[PDB]
Amino acid sequence: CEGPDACQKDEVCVKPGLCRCKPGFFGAHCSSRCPGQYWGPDCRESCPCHPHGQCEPATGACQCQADRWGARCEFPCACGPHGRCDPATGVCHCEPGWWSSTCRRPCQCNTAAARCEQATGACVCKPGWWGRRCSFRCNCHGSPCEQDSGRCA
Repeated sequence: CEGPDACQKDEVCVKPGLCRCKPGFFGAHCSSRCPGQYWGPDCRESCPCHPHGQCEPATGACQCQADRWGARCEFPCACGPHGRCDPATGVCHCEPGWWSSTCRRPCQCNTAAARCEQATGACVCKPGWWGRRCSFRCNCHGSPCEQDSGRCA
């Protein structure tokens, strides 16, 4: 891909005797960034998820805006501040201490809870604690135990 078919900087060898602008770029001096609807060398391939998103210039990986999700980043997210949106499904992932599908309700647990269950606010205990709100320590020489009974593991 060299010699008279050589490939000066800011381009890439697409085919062994050819060159095109490096991915994400185009123009007389391979200097302009592709518009969001394109990606790849010389804007030769389509970005499905524009607008409200762009594709990675080289690989084509969809990249939604933060509040967006879907196969085209077409849908907006419902997540509250304490919920990180999932660009594939719209699911809100709650930071520990939050629940509801929007991650807008705070857990009603003691400090030994690792988090709580998104649908119900049910406390999930750090290993070594039990109780409705993970109030109790296990009587199990450090092993974890069953949440309702304290029966060892």
